[PDB]
Amino acid sequence: ADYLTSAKFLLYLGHSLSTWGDRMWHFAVSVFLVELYGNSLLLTAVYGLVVAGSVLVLGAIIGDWVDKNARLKVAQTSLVVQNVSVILCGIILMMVFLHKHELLTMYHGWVLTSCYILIITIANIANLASTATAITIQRDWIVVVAGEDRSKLANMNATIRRIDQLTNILAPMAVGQIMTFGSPVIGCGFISGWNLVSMCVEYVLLWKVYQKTPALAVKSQMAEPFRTFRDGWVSYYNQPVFLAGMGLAFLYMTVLGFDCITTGYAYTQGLSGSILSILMGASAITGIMGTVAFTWLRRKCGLVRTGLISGLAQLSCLILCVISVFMPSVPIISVSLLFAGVIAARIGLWSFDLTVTQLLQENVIESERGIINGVQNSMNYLLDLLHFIMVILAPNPEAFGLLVLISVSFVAMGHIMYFRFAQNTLGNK
Ligand SMILES: O=C(NCc1ncccc1F)c1coc(CCNCCc2nc3ccccc3[nH]2)n1
Repeated sequence: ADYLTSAKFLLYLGHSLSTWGDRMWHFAVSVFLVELYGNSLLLTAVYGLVVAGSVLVLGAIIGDWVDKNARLKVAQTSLVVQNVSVILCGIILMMVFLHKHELLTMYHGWVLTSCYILIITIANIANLASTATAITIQRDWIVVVAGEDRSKLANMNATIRRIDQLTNILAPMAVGQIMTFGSPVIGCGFISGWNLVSMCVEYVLLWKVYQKTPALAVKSQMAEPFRTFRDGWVSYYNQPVFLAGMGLAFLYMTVLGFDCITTGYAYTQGLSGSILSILMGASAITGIMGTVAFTWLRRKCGLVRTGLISGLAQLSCLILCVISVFMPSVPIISVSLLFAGVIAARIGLWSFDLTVTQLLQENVIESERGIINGVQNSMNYLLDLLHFIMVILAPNPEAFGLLVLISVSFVAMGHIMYFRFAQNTLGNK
C-alpha cells in the first residue's frame, strides 16, 4: 500500500497526532481548573480573556512570521514550541497535584496564585504555538500539496475536519476513562509522555512530508511589529474575501454550541453522562454528515453557492431553535428541540466554515498566506472574546434567552455579510 507513505496520508497523520494531543491537553487543563478551584467560570473566563487577546495580537504578528521565514523551519519551530510548552505545563500540573495539600495550608495564597499564573502563561504560549501550527499547516501546506487540483484540496480539508471532529469527541472520553481507571495524578503525567512521543514522531513526519513534495521549498522596539500589524489589517480590507472572513467570524461568535456554557444549561434543565455522550456523539455524526454534504454540494455547485446554501440551512434550523425558545412539568420539548436545532446548526456551520476556509485558501496571493490567515484567526478570537464577555456579563441560568437571541442574530448578520459577498463576487444565482 503506497497510500501509507503518500504525502496526503502523512499530512493526515501529522494533523491527527497534533490535534489529539491538543484536545487531550485542553481537557486536562479544564479538569485541572475545575477540580483544584471550586470556582472556574471566573477563572476559565480569565483564561479565555488572556488567550483571546494574546492571539488577537501575536496572531497577526505570527502571520507576519510564517511567510517570512523558511517553510519547513517555521513549522518545525512551531511544533517544538507547542510541545515544549505543553511539557512544561504538564510538569507544573504534576508538581501542583502532588503538592495539592502542601500549599493549600502551609504556603501563602500568593504561591497558589503564582502557580495559576504560570500555568496560564505557559498554556497561552502553547495555544499561540498551536495557532501558528494550524495556520502554517492547514492554510499553506494543504494548498501547496493539493496543488491546482481543487477537488483534492476540498477532499483534504473535509478529511482533516472529520478527524478533528472525531478526535474532539473521542479525546475527552479516553482521558476520562484513563483518569477514572487510574488516578488524576498518574493520568496527567501520561499526557506529557504522549506529547513527547507525538513530538518526536511528528517532527519525523514533517521532515518526511517536506522531502516527498519539492514544491514546498519554492516560495521604540515595538514600532516594527505594529508596522506589520497596521499593514496586516489594512491588507485584509484590500482583499476581495474580506466579507467572507467577517461572516465566518460572526458565526464563530456563537453561544449555541456545546461548550461549557451549554453544558451548564444542561446542568440546569437536564444533565447526565449518558445524555452528554449521546448529544456529543450526535453532534459529531452530524458534523461528519455536514462535511460530506459540503463535498457533495461542491460537486454539484461551485463554492459561493455552497456557502450560501449551507448558511440558509443553518439559519433555518436556528430559526427552529429560536421557535423552540419562544414556545414556553419539565419542558422536555423545549430543551430537546433546542439541542436538535444546535445539531443541525452544527451541520450547516461545518459546511460554511469549510467553504470559507477553502475560499481563503484559493483566493489569496502566494506571499500573504500567513498574514491574511493570521488576521482571520485574530478576528475569530476577537469575536470569541466578545462572546466570553457576553457570557460573564450575564452568567445566570435564566439569563440565557437573551444570549441565544443574540447568538442567532449574529449568525443572521454573518450570513447577511456572506450574501453580500456572494452578490459582490457573483452576478448571478
Ligand atoms: O460553535 C463552535 N464553533 C464555531 C466555529 N468554530 C470553528 C469553525 C466553525 C465554527 F462555526 C464550536 C462548538 O464547539 C467548538 C470547538 C471549540 N472551538 C471553540 C473556539 C475557541 N476555543 C478556544 C479555546 C480557548 C479560548 C478560546 C477559545 N475559543 N466550536
